Amino acid sequence: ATVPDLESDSFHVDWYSTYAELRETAPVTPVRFLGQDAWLVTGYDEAKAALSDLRLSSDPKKKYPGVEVEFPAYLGFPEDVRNYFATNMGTSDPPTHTRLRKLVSQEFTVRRVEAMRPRVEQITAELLDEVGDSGVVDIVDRFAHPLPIKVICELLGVDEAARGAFGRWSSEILVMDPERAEQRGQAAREVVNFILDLVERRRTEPGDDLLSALISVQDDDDGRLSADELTSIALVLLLAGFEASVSLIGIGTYLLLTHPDQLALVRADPSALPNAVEEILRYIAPPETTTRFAAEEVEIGGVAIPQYSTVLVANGAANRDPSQFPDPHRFDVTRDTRGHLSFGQGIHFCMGRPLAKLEGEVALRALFGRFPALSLGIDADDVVWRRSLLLRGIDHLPVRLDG
Ligand code: HEM
Ligand SMILES: Nc1cc2ccccc2c2ccccc12
Ligand SMILES: Nc1cc2ccccc2c2ccccc12
Repeated sequence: ATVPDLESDSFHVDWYSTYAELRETAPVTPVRFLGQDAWLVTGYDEAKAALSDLRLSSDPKKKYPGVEVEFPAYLGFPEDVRNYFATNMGTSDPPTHTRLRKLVSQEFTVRRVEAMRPRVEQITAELLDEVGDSGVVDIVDRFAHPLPIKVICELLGVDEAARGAFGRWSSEILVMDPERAEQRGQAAREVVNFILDLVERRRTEPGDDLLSALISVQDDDDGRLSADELTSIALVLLLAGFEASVSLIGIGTYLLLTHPDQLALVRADPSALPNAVEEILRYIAPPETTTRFAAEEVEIGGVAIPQYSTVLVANGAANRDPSQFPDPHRFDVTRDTRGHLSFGQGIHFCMGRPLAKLEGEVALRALFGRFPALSLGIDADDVVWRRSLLLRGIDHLPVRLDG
């Protein structure tokens, strides 16, 4: 048959329609992406099973005989910077993942996150106070973008002076263009340098932030975090922790604005926002696809995936599986969102889930409440989507504040 290319517009224009078509052809199909053959999983059952089957590694630095592990996400990154991006929990298999996650979960506690709420509401308040009450504004550059950035930067004790710039660095990191590869390798290097310097400043100037906390964590038999592991933990938390949240807010803002029916519900019932945040994740999952490597020949949904293959688990596609989520195309704030694969599934489940939801709820509530007549300042079908299978989102969302 025809091997679909993941670069084609079909996967970037009304893409939830092509997914559903492939999912109906074969839930597990071979594909071409970035110049490598891979397997795309677009079925719910298949995706869940895949995230649970541990023969599929999340480790890109594992060497095997006569083969080269190349996770698409690392398009362009020189080896030394790849290792810096891949020496944490999200890119490690047990037992290392096990000790890495245990040491971090010790400080990255629900307590710490709950003690943040007040500042999160304060930061949220300050931003909206600076927009005014009239005209059109880019809700991304003015709200959805800085809020998450101020939050995680405060969490990791980022020096606000020598802060910023990475915002441009991560923008470039989130798109995998086979030609801008060098620009992608250069951005990645910059990020790694900011972090290396960040921790050293932290190593020298203690504080009671999560990062200084991680620098002093220790355990009986599990041990403590080494330099490389620590610098990598900090990087992933700061990057995957702010960008993914930005998508939550922007997408979430767009969605309600275009589904007045749902906005009214959220607006009347307060207890409806926690669930509204969940349907947002389900409907347009930021982590469009997740990557695994077949360390052994695996069988997914009757299909035998050859050993040493690159498996791309399309979380976003799995969320729209009709046999698991009835009428997957109706954005419904009342729906049962239980079982969606946006925070992951299995052992690599998102550690930051409670901080993510803390932001989603606090942000959206403040926005729609202080601006009861908030409107989308552009044709809905004109909203530009980010061509990223790595992290989907909106980079410019113009809204009118007063009317
Ligand atoms: C809208 C919010 C977010 C979404 C949708 C999200 C999604 C995910 C996904 C899909 C994974 C699993 C990756 C895989 O299976 O390969 C994951 C892992 C992780 N997330 Fe998030 N995440 C979000 C926010 C955060 C935040 C705010 C932080 C931290 C500040 C964070 C930290 C982590 C960490 C440490 C992991 C790796 C855990 C592991 O692999 O054991 N996430 N997240
Ligand atoms: N929070 C996240 C952490 C990750 C850690 C390792 C690899 C991917 C992700 C990831 C991928 C898409 C969305 C969010 C995340
Ligand atoms: N921790 C992450 C590392 C990455 C490294 C290279 C490319 C993308 C990501 C990425 C993309 C989305 C979320 C997290 C990450």
